[PDB]
Amino acid sequence: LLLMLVLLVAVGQMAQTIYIPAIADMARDLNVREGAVQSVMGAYLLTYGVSQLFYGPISDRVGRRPVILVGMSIFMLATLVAVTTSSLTVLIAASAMQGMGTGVGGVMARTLPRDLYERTQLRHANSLLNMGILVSPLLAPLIGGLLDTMWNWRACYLFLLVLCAGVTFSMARWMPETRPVDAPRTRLLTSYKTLFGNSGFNCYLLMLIGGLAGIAAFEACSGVLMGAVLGLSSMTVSILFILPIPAAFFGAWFAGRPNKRFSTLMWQSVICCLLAGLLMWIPDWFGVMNVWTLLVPAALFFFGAGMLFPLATSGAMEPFPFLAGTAGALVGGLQNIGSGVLASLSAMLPQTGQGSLGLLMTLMGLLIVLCWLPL
Amino acid sequence: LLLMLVLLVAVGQMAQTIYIPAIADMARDLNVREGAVQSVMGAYLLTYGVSQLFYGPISDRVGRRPVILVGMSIFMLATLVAVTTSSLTVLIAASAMQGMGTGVGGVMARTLPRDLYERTQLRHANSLLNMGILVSPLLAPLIGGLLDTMWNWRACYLFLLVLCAGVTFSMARWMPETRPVDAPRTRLLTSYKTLFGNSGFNCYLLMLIGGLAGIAAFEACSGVLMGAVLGLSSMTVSILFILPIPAAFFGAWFAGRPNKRFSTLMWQSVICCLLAGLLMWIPDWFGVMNVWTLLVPAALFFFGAGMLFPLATSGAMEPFPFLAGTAGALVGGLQNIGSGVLASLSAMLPQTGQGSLGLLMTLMGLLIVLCWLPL
Repeated sequence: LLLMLVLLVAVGQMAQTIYIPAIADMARDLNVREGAVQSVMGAYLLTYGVSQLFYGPISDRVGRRPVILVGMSIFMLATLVAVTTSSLTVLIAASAMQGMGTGVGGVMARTLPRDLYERTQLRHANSLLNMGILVSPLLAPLIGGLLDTMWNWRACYLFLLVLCAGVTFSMARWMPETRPVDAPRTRLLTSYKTLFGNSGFNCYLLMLIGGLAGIAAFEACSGVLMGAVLGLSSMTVSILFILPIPAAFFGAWFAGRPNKRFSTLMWQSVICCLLAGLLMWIPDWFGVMNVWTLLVPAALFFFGAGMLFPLATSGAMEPFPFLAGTAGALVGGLQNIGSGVLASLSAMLPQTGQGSLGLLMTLMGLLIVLCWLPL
Repeated sequence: LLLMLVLLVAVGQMAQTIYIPAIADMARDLNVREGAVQSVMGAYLLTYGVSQLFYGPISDRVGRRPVILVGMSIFMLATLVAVTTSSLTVLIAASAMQGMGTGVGGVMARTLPRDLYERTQLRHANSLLNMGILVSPLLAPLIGGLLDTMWNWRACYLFLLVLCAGVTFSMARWMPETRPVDAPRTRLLTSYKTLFGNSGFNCYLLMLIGGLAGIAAFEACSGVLMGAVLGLSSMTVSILFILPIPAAFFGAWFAGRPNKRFSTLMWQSVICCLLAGLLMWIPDWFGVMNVWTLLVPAALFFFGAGMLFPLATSGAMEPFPFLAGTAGALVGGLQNIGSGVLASLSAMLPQTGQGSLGLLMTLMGLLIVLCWLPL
């Protein structure tokens, strides 16, 4: 149980965050410099999005040990060889994705430990702390430990994942079955005046992570792509994953609080303040910090109050397709944003994107704080 | 009555459409080449917008002969002198605006003749034919007649307007009073679920003329700014003003028809087809043609069914502030569109704007054709 999680998730984050610098490294050493890394962040949500959603139906059947760990891992063997020459050739693509793939395993991780929540007063921090912690240190002395962690990433991912496998010895029981007859799709046909209500919260996370996809591009962009800083980009990002998570515990209760939006609101705005605040460090590095913060408590109140109602099918739809969808939108904009960002400097343009989402959450924040009705 | 209109409106369109080429001429001979002419179109809606709206309250008091004709005309004396050196210096600005100012007089023109409508089966073509016709020919042999119509425009505007004055001998009677205590401002607070209804039509003309502001930029842009073609841009645009107007008579009844949107829908889309259709002429020249078409029947069903309900204050708000407002939005985009259109060629970018409004009206078209409820 518990330990099976710690192992599979360990490799999950190891490959995940480590691919952040790894991307930075090889991606800034390939064909499409820095436009691609922004796109890589888009890939982050590509994985998680289709995961929680479609992998949801996949979660209800079988396939954990086989497809999930055994599958993605063997593909990782193809990893360094093909990912050198083909590193450039969309193999920087395959690599990045698979890292977050183990992260998908992490998704299921939050699920079962939630059962453990039913045992007492636990809320979410527990499982997330498990992952978060392993991420921060292991990752830092990983690349930061001895430069290009080629066979090291090979070890971390393979070794930790197969460690899980070797001690997991389980397919996936205690849950339903059939993905082919599970995939959902519906609409606001039933969600009519719910527009006032549901669309209030819709606009919330929808716009939130969407513009945040663009902001993700920014924050994770800054660096000297290989370097200790990028290896430690994996580190720093994770260090902050940890602080905001217990903060997210009380933060879920805060989600109630002036709609956690008050949080997101002021935060993204402050991100911009730091964007033009002090000497290098704090600015965008804090940017990534905040982004993840928002993500967690948001997905917290959303997880429960969303997925348990008939808005289970409609719920999968709201946080997953809606949010992840917005992310995809901004990502596409990025594709042509670079190709059209030719305005050499480019101030107010990308800044309009970043700042937009910040202040966008501002207006949405208070505006939603006002409405309140039961059923 | 009738003749007073024909005179004041005559000068109205003379200065109006003639400023279209005149702009093209001097504007393409000034500081901000061609970005400014696009902006000039934005000025078109600046005038008409604030006119129908705020000039509405102005219409209810007094000021026709004094402020309206006497005022704007004397300002026109300042016209060629200051508008040469200062032509460049925002005097190309003052000139263009004042032309459409006499056009404001035209606004009041559609009003009274509507009373004449109450007399039988008339709908709108009548007054609009008056203006439209005078525009097309007078304008063509105006600039096209003997090149730079300096003192000619002086004559046309001054002479025709003062002709009106000399035979108008009326201030403005048969209507209410007080602008200072007339200016309206309110919101969708009352217009709640009206969102389904009102916002259906809202999106209609809102987006319609907004993107059309950008499209206006395109269509009226093409030319060799002085030239017979531009003088005849005034001509051509007006020639087509005439055809679509009686077409707008039956077109109002068509406004009903699959919501006149079916019209706007297919049309703007076809505008794009011609954009990449045949040899020079037909393309964007047809572009302007269609734009005005849409404008008239739209403002027709809107005029009646809009301005006569409590949505008189709310009505002024919908077609006037809402539509005109959208126009302003696109115009601003234009300001920085040029400054950022530095992508030397610039295909899909401005084309995305043009094409967007076309297809935008497509979706809105059919989508609205479906709803139907009384009260």
